[PDB]
Amino acid sequence: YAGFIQEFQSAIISTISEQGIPNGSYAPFVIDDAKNIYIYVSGLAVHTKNIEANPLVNVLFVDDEAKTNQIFARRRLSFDCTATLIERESQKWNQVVDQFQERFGQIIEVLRGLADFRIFQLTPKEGRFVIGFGA
Amino acid sequence: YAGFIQEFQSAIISTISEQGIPNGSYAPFVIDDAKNIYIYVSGLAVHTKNIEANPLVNVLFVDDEAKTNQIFARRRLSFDCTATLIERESQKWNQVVDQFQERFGQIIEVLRGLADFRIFQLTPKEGRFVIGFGA
Repeated sequence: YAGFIQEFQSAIISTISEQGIPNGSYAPFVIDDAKNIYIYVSGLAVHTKNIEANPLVNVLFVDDEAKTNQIFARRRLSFDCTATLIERESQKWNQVVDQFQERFGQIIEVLRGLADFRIFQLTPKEGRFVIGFGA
Repeated sequence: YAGFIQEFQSAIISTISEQGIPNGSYAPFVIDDAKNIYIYVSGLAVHTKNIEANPLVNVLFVDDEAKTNQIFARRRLSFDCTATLIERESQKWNQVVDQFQERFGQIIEVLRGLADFRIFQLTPKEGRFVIGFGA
């Protein structure tokens, strides 16, 4: 399944607002040498405001529909995670953003310079991988 | 919305458990003539148990990664919804499951006959469509 994660540029992230309203969105991600997952997200996003209020996040890697012949058997991996804010421009933050820039290119140069985008580490507690039919 | 939604077999659904734990998963869907949205889901699924406890669901339609040139601009549409259970084998239930069978084929024949899958109607209360860059 780490093979599976490598197929993706982004993760689906499910979060909860201060008022208890669930949200689904997506965020580009990287995984470091120690196999930690990080997302890079806008301060304007509902997902980010949710995470700032409630650190619980479900991370889902699900096959594109184009890859899926039987819709009830969509290959997918999901983790229950806890988010932690990595302090802007710490050495760790710059190392992580460097990995984003390596994956995603010039937009990361712009964002890291001009925008207050957040790096969140998503630490997983439990995962589940479904190939074929699974509820 | 309707043109974009027509491109999808399924929706990403984000829910919350009784204990406050978010989940992201997916479910095949239909939209009827009156433009209402429905999911057909297993009684075994975390998403189903969460909906049974907490009838709030975010519904996300997000372009496949394969179709996306710039990962920070994945075309997408999402709705904040409430869920209601459509009573099994009611006229409405049979009409909706017929639509499922028209979309998805023989697997629905099997499930409708043998499995205690639920039909939830998801009524949108707020929505947002993002093409290009948006948080």
